[PDB]
Amino acid sequence: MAQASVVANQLIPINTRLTLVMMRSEVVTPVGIPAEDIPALVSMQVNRAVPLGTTLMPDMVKGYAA
Repeated sequence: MAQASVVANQLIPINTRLTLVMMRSEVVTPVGIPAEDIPALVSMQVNRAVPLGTTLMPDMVKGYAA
């Protein structure tokens, strides 16, 4: 496994706009949103509560298409 995904660095409450301290990069399985996309995720809103350590998936971010 070499692809890193975006993983929640703290609990992200439902409907929170993402900030840089909320997102770390980690190689996890299954793969989620590419770690490379963390720039493009700032200020985007999550549509569900994301617990600490959870992989951010495409379907959890409102407006994410990439």
